[PDB]
Amino acid sequence: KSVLIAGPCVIESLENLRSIATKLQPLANNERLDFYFKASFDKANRTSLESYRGPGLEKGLEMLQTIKEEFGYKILTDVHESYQASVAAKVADILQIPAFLCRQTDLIVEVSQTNAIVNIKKGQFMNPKDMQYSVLKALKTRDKSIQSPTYETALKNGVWLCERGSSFGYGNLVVDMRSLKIMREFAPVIFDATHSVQMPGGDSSFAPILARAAAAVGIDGLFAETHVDPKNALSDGANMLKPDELEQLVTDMLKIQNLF
Amino acid sequence: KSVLIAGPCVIESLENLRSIATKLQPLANNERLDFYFKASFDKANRTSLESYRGPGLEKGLEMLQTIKEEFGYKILTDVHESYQASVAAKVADILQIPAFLCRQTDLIVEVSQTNAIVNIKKGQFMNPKDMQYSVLKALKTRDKSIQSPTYETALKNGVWLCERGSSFGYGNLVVDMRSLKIMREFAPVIFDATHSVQMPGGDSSFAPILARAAAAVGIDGLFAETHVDPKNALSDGANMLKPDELEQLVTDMLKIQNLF
Repeated sequence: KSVLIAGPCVIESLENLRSIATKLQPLANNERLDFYFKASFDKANRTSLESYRGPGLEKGLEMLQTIKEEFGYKILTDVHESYQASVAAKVADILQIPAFLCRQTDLIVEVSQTNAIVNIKKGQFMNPKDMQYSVLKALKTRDKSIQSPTYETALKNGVWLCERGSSFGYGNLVVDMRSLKIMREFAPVIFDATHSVQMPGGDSSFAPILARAAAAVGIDGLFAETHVDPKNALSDGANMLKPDELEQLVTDMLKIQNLF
Repeated sequence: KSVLIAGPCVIESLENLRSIATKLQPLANNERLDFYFKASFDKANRTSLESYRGPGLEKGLEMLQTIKEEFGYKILTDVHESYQASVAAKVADILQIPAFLCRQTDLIVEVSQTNAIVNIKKGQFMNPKDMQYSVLKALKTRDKSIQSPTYETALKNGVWLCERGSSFGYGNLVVDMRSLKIMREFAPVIFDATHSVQMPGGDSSFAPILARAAAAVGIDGLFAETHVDPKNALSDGANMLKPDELEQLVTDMLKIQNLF
């Protein structure tokens, strides 16, 4: 199975979560996919003090648990701070470490101490080669005998890497497709199609093109933020896909992967 | 008065702290400087699980306080979590936000609620124009009537920006000297001479030259990691200046600043 992680940027309300969960039911039911439903309980990095932050740890977790029970979905959420991981892991099947915390050893350790799959997002500032050290920190936490991070050992112990592009001047990200190959020597690689676009004069219309490229290089899965009505989303409305758009991207991924 | 922040990367021992504090005394007594002694109580992005981490918040702050009492030095320390801000500001005159956390709202808020000067390091992934939003979060916490960050308002309310370079391909930082000018419209600017040098060849030799360039452009201060014996430093050794090397550098920057 190829992994598909999909859902809204942030938890906006239980009824929006149900609405997107419903629209994702077809992808969730697809035999070729290992599906996880995603939603952040807090947006720590917003541009303004007034910006919507999410329901927070306790309330957001209750809502995601509701989705898990009503739709039967496995759950992914991100953690930003100490003492969140153990609480979140009771609900979340995957715990994601955000790109800017990708070298934060205490957080890597804390998450790897839970039963969750660890998804480590590559910082836009990182050499892909250097992500091996983040993987090894997680692997040593689960199995102290491990000395070298490799794909099979990382797969076995539930430690994955996620590509979201690299800084390219100011306010531009580029996806170095070579990074998918380099990183996959260390761990299963998920491609983040929605946060890897940013261009001066950002534009989600590139997300499908990058996803197709990525699938052709070789990836273990796809991460894409999706929302039933992006123009009325509370965060990242410009980059998020509608469910129909996501379905096209996934269809193309599967057709490419079925060649190789 | 130009600001000088200097000290070891991490607190190694009380004896090491006193040794470096002693050696910095000529600089601390320089009439032309507003001097702050720096040391980190934890290193969170260390490459290895076994790598030295520091004494931790409680013991770290005790040690910094001993230096303040024994040498009469103002103190800078970095915080990584919101709960640290309150207690650290009882000892530290400046609280620095790490570069990788420069967009973290809750952290910026909690630090700005203290009486400390706030020094916000610019992430190597940021457009310098976008640092105005971090400054504004800090300023609105100190004075809700502020709508836009400017140098004078930031100076008045103890909010500064710190340049540490920008990512330039893999494993390389470049200092865009234009960023010093751009950021100084929003807040006073400190140049970090020692964290902004990295070069993909296999270095501290460039710290002096970048510091002179920054002084010529126009800065409010210098930040530099310094250690009595770099090759025996717990972190890292290759980056830090010896006290004598720092003294020559500060001498050149003051000479340059006196021209303009």
